[PDB]
Amino acid sequence: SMLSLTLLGAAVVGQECEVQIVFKNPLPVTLTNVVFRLEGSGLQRPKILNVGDIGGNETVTLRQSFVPVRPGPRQLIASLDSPQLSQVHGVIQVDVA
Amino acid sequence: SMLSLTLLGAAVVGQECEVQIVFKNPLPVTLTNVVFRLEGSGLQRPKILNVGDIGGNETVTLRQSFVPVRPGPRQLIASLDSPQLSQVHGVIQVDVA
Amino acid sequence: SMLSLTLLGAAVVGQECEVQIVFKNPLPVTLTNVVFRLEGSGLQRPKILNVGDIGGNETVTLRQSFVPVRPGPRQLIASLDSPQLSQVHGVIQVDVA
Amino acid sequence: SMLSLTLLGAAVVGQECEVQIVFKNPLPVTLTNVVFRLEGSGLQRPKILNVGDIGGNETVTLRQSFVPVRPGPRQLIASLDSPQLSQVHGVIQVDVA
Amino acid sequence: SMLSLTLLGAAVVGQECEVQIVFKNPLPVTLTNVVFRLEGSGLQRPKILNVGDIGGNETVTLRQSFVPVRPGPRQLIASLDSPQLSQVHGVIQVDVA
Amino acid sequence: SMLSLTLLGAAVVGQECEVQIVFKNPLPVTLTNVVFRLEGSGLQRPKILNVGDIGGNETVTLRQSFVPVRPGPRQLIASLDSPQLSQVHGVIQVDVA
Amino acid sequence: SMLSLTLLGAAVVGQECEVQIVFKNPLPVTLTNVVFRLEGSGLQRPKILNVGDIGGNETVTLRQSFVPVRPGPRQLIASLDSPQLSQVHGVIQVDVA
Amino acid sequence: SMLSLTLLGAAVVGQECEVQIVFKNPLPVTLTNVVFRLEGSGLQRPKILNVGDIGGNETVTLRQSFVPVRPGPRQLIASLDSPQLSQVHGVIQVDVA
Amino acid sequence: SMLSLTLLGAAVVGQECEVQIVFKNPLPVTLTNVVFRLEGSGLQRPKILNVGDIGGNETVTLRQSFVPVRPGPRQLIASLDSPQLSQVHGVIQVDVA
Amino acid sequence: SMLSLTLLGAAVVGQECEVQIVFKNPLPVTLTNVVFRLEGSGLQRPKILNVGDIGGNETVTLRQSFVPVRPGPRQLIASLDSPQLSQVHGVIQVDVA
Amino acid sequence: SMLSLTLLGAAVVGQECEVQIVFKNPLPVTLTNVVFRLEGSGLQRPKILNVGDIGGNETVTLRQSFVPVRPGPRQLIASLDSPQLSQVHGVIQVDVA
Amino acid sequence: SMLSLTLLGAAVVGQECEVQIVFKNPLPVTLTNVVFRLEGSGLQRPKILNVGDIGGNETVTLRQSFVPVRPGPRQLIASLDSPQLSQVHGVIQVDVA
Amino acid sequence: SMLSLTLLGAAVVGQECEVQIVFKNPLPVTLTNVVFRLEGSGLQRPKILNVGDIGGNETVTLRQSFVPVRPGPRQLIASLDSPQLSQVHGVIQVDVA
Amino acid sequence: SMLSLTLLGAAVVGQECEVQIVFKNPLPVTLTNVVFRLEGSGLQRPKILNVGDIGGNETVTLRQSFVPVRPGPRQLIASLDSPQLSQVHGVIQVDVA
Amino acid sequence: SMLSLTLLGAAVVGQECEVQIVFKNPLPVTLTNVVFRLEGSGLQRPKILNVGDIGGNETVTLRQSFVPVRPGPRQLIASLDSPQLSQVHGVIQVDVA
Amino acid sequence: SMLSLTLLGAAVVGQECEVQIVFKNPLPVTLTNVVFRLEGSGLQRPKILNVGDIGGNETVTLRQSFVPVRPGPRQLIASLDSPQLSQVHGVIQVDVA
Amino acid sequence: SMLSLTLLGAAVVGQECEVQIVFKNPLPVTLTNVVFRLEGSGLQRPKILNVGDIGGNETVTLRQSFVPVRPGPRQLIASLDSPQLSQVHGVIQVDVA
Amino acid sequence: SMLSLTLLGAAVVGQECEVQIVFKNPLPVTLTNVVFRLEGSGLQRPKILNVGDIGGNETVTLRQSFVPVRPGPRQLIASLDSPQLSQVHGVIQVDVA
Amino acid sequence: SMLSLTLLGAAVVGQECEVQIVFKNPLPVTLTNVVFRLEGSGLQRPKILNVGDIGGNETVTLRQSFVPVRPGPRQLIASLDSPQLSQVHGVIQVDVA
Amino acid sequence: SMLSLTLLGAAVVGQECEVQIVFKNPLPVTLTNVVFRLEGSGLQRPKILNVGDIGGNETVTLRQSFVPVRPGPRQLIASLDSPQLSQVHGVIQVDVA
Amino acid sequence: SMLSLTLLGAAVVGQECEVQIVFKNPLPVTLTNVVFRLEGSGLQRPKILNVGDIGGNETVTLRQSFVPVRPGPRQLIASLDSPQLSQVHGVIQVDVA
Repeated sequence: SMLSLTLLGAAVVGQECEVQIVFKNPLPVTLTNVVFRLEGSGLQRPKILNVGDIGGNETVTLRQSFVPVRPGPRQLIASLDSPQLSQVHGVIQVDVA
Repeated sequence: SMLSLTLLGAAVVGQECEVQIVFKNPLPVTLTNVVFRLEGSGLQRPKILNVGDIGGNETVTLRQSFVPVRPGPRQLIASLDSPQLSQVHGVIQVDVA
Repeated sequence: SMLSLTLLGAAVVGQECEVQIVFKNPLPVTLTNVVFRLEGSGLQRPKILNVGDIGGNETVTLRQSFVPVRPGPRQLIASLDSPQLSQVHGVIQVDVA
Repeated sequence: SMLSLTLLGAAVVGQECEVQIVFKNPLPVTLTNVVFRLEGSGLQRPKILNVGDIGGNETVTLRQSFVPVRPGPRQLIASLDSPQLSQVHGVIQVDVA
Repeated sequence: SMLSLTLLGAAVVGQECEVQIVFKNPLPVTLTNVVFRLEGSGLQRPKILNVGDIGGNETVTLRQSFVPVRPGPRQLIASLDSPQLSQVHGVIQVDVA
Repeated sequence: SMLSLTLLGAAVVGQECEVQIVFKNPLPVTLTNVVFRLEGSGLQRPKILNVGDIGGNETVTLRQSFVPVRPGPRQLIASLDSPQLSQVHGVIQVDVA
Repeated sequence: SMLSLTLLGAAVVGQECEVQIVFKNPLPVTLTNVVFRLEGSGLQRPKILNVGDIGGNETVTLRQSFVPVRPGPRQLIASLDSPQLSQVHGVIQVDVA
Repeated sequence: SMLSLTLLGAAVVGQECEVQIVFKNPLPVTLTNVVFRLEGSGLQRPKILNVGDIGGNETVTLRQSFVPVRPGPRQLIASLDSPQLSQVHGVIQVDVA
Repeated sequence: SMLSLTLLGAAVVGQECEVQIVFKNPLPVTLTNVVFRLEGSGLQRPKILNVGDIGGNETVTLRQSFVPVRPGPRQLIASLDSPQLSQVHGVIQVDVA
Repeated sequence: SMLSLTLLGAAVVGQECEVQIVFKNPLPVTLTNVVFRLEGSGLQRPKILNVGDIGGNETVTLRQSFVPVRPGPRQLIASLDSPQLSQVHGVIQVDVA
Repeated sequence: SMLSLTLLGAAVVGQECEVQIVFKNPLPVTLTNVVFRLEGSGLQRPKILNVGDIGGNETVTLRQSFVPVRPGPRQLIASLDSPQLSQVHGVIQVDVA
Repeated sequence: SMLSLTLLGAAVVGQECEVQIVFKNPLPVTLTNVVFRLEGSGLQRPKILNVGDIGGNETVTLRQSFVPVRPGPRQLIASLDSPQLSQVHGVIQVDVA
Repeated sequence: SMLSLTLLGAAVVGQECEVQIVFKNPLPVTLTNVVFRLEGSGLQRPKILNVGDIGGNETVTLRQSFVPVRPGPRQLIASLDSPQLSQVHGVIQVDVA
Repeated sequence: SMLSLTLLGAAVVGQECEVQIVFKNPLPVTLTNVVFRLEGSGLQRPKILNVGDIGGNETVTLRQSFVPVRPGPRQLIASLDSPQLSQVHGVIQVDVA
Repeated sequence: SMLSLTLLGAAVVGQECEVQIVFKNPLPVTLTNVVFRLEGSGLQRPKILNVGDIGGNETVTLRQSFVPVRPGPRQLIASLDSPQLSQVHGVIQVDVA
Repeated sequence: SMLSLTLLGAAVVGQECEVQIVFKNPLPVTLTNVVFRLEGSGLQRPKILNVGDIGGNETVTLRQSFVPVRPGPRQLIASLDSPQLSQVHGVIQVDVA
Repeated sequence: SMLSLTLLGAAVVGQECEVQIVFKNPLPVTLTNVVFRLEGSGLQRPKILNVGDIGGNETVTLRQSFVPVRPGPRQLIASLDSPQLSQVHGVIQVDVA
Repeated sequence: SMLSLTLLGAAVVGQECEVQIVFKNPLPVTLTNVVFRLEGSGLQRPKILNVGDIGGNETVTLRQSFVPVRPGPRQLIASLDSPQLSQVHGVIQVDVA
Repeated sequence: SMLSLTLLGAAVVGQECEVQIVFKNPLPVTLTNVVFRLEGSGLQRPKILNVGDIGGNETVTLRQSFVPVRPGPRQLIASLDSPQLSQVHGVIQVDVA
Repeated sequence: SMLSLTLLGAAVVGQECEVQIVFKNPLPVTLTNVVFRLEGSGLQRPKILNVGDIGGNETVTLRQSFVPVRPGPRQLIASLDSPQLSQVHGVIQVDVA
Repeated sequence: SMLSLTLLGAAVVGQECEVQIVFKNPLPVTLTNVVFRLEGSGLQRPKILNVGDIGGNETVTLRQSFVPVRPGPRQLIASLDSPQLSQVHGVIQVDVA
């Protein structure tokens, strides 16, 4: 799906930093039991966050703060888990009289 | 995978309607515990159907009737769930003497 | 993901044969509870192998021997299962001061 | 039309084999008196099967088993006969108030 | 062949409507025993019309009225049947002295 | 299918002329009850010829003489009729052990 | 507009010949006072024919016979005159509730 | 020429509606005796409006209200008639000392 | 049609100037009642000239002198009016024996 | 240069025929001593015609009648001779204050 | 030239097999002394066949049976020899009055 | 090789006609025993002409007259035979000190 | 050939002006009897200048002054006449030992 | 026009050498008073040769021997002069009945 | 076919030189009676060499020494003659069981 | 060949770091005496590692830890040495009966 | 370099087979100590052959027979080893006076 | 690698000449035991030169004089040998904190 | 800038030769203190020539003779020096009232 | 470099006018001794202006007023002179730890 | 010209570093009075180095060490000054006999 991450400030060892996650539900159905995770070497001990069911076609944002511990090019990895994302889907528009 | 849906009649509020689902197993292995679901706003309370294991390379069809309840452009969403669809696969043709 | 298979010898009914599986972890995070499976008609009763967690960005190889039982064009199918492969991921490089 | 054939197992002289035929009615009208035939050198004495009228836009599948008699590259030919397939058709979508 | 259909008015449930069919004989030979059919869900009980042999290269038009019975996106299907349309043809221009 | 016609001499009013028809069976199955017809304005009163069943993949040739009756650019039309040409076919190569 | 002409036989000095004119009204409005003309050197003294108003989107055909008087490459010119063809038009589809 | 139409509100049976016509004189000369017409099935009994001569290169706008009478996809057709539009023109820029 | 204009000298306020008009009849029929007009701001009070019927495929030239009255970039507009230019035409080459 | 020829009627052995020659002076200078020639096998004994000096940028037309003497595909060749056509020219626009 | 070969059955060691050769004379002249040869390793001891002169533009077919002696991918080579095939040719269409 | 033919006059039944053959030796070696042949239906009984050895890179021309006997589109075929044209050649430029 | 003209100052009515002509002999042979001419409306009464034979591959320049007499966009035309420019040439590089 | 030159031997100082000139008349008319010239530095004092009128569409060849006098890359220039080559031509195919 | 030549040393008048010829049999059949020839102006009096039959698909090499006699750009021409090279061939891969 | 390197952690002066090397044998033959080397400025004193013969088509991985000594953009260079990598190879698939 | 392999017969278990190796020295220098090797699974125990120094630009061929031992798709690998193939080369053509 | 050669003067038999060799080390590692060789027919008896280890990324130049002995197009070949050039390398940029 | 050089004769050791230099001032300003130099190995001891200031947009030619002293491919280098050529320029056309 | 000029008002003879010059230093080094010049025919007697050293990457603007003296299309030329603009430069980004 | 710079080690504040400059003379003439300069912010106080005249076509290398004083992305700029680089050049290859 289309998950994006943006830093909302500079990243400096010690200084607090903030990232925003933006996810748009690609499906016209509700995504249930949505768990977001965030990790990265020298950045953030694995964080896990509960997200409210995401209605079909809906975008959600979340903000997460972290304090970098080690300097240099480092990765921040966000993930999203829900049962509806392991299913194969098919969609048809029905134009009802 | 390649799941398709086709209406087998007109969609009118009240009048019964019928959709056919066609799924071709992309894998040369059996898909087990196959559950099909069907939903859509103003169309069909979430329907869930058991499907027999789908042998490798095999296509299955199913027909499902519904009565539209609310008019206008509406979505019908079919889904397919099986453990084998969350696995990463690799295939090589072996030409045996 | 990028899973590949290579035969390390000729395939003849009776004669033992060997295939190598090479998988590169696409994610910068650890893949846990990794199970590899191997099957194919006339080739190999379903084999299941435990793999050690795969660190982020890491490649693993495995060798598996089998004795073809039936001749002709036949498929060997390798699969890989891990919870981290059913999650949607997003990655940003953070350049830390 | 779009008729497809898939083998549902290996082809070996003697051993039984199975093919699946998948046909999607291209027309929004019913195909009547549908006869399917199957043949091939060294494969299958000409088999002829009755198929139920195929409603407009509908897909049908059929499974047919055969025992190869002679080895090597061989053809399996499926055919479909119905009066509606020798007619020239024209279709317009009418959007009715 | 090139069969076309055009509505000669608006389509409203109840109100009479009219469609014109235009067919150009692609062959330089006469099409005999030409039967035109017209159908569509919620539009027109299957209508069947006799057409006079169509000389080579000749276009014919026909007008057919119908009363839509059910609203929404609906199909009107015209067909044309003649023995000469199931034959394979080859044409050469001979420049005679 | 691929039917071709070639003149085997000049076309002059009065003078006898000869055309050759070459047809290659596109299907790997036998074409039965094959009737060839030949016509053209100012060229040849409708000629009809019986052809022997055409085995799969087989080419046949036939020669037909005519005496042009009227000068100018004129058409010669050859046709081929057989029940197997109104059927929809599907072919798969089976590689048998 | 799209006016077409087709010969419905060979053209020989003396022998009668026939041409068909096919015109499709490009406008969704009625073409009134429609006059068709036909001429050509060595073919047809200027012929003028009255045509019934052509409803919007409607195709009309007409057949006209002539006797060529002089041989060689010659032109047949058909024309169509109506006041509505000298007007500049603009069309918008209005989708009415 | 470039005539355009725009709806200045929604189209509902009964409710009044308004369309604007915009025409830009393509010619550097005056268009005289300019008559605009407006029609459409289920929309507007043929309306005819006098327009003041349109100076060369000049754009004019006009607003026309109508009450849709019948629902569904319907056409509104605007036309423009003037003697200068049936003439063939040629333009050269002369750069005068 | 293809009307062209060329200046046959320099354009200076006061000094006489000359333009040539070249028109090639696109139609294989005669253009009757041909009126040519010439105008332009600061160039030429509207001039109107009678032209002899233009036979099919024929080119005509005319020369017209004018005295520019006002300086700067100015337009000269030539027009051509004939009833045959408001008709829709169709042409077929007939090759007569 | 751009010399063109058009037949102003049909070409028949015996019958008189007419061709028009159209030449546009490509040079902004006068072409002097202009001789036009016309010839063709079975068409026209070499005809030679004097043409008046052709002012710069000027088009001239001429009509020439001939009686074909021998039938079939034949060439008509027009030529134009003037001293100014064997000179190499260069042109620059000077924009004078 | 365009020589083609087609198998008219399966190729099995021992079992008889049949190939058809189709050759279309590219030249509008007669090919004389035409010898066809057929060979292939493990297929057919060199066979040589006399063919009747091939008139210009004419296609000939021939059928030749062989019994494969040795298995595997094998070549069948057909050749055609005639003096007219070692000559360099040039062709012009002459349109005779 | 590059053999060309040109008619040096019109082709009329009875009237004498003339064709020129132009052949450029593609090889830097001498072509010996060069025989030219000319034929065509309704044109020229097979003519055979001796040509002098053609030095490497050399062009030769020949003129041949014939009297067409039968009218219409007809072929003239020129051929060239020499032993050096059935050989496979290879050329390298050697730059000698 | 490649003749160019350049103004070596501004062009103002009255004020003297200067143009340079540059011509490069395209031929490897001498151009004899070379006459250059210069003209233009409102610029320069026809000037004629003798030029010395131009050796093969040689460029010559000439300067010519004129006084514009009339303002506005005006043409200056340079020409070059020599017998060698009306000849058709062919050039081959010979590499001599 | 298309004039070509070919050396018919090696070029060595002292040794005699031979060049062939091939010219194809591009015009369907006769080229009269045809003079060919040949020159080149260190190759051939200007040679001038009379050629017989070249009928329309006709190719001529000529052979000319020379003795190179000075070594190195040198040019041989052939030219062709005739009055018909300084004329502007136009050609139309007339298809005569 | 693909014949190549390579010099195996420098080419100097007097000094011996060596060329290698490499030919790959394009046909899967044997080339018999293979004669190779070598010639070139100022290089090698015509040399003729017998070559052993060339089995199908086989490459042969040959070395030939010569003493250049005359300096400058010179050609060496190798040729290959065999009856099998004047035959037209057709090849099909037969996959034998 | 295709050698790749991946860091399995962040690179910080002092902190230990780990790189993985992945090499796929491109050859279907065994690579013997395989030595891997690793170096880089400010990264790793030249490390040399013995690798077991690499069977044909086989991939090997190795992990190597290092402690960066100096900061900034730095190179890590892996190399692979074996005698089989300095040989030129050619491979053909033989399909054996 | 460009090493090629060709089978000179069919490959059958037991039956002797023959392959030809063709190598063209890409370098203008001599390749010394040239060793060719041949191997393949189920085909040929590693064969090693001495080759004579290969002069610059020279092609060599070698024939090697083997008896396949095991059936199916199998590889034959040829290699070539020489010190000059591990060197980096640069070549410039010097044109010496 | 990128080795280049440039002549630093003209090449004449007898006269001394000079070439410069420029080699840029493609690797970020040191090339050891670097031997440069120079040869060419008629140019330079094989010269061999010791070069100092080439640090990573470093370019070296060398000048070598020779006296051409034999005239004509001749090759100068430079080579470079070092153990590091027969190794397969992989490079990753590590950005160290 | 655009400086060109052309030889005005053959280059032979001893024999005098002549080159022409053509330079077009790219700038609309005067180039002052213009020095031209000419040199080349075995051609011309460095020659230096004074050139008169080159007005804006002006082309100059110069002829320089030299006697080649040494044979073979040799360079002639012309240069041009002026202070205005080391300046960076910008040009705008101002259209003044 | 990138020097631009813009008029900051209309250009009229007599009326004062103003141009702005904008130059961006392309080099990361200081441009010293920078002299700007401005000239144009009928515009501005050569103006010369001192500019302060231009630091690396820096843009400077200057405004210069002039009074056009003569009308028509005229050039304004700005130039820039500095020693650093006649030097050849090379730039590498060094990323320093 | 083509000047390049390469670092021959890592860049760290304090630590010594080394850059190599490589310049290839683009001109076939000698570059005299060649001065190289090197500078960069936080890298190297302006260094100036004398270089020996660079013969035509010759490459020179130079090594220069510096100690970075300030960290971060910084520029090193090399320049080259010589009078011959401000001259406009033209080169022609003369092939001398």
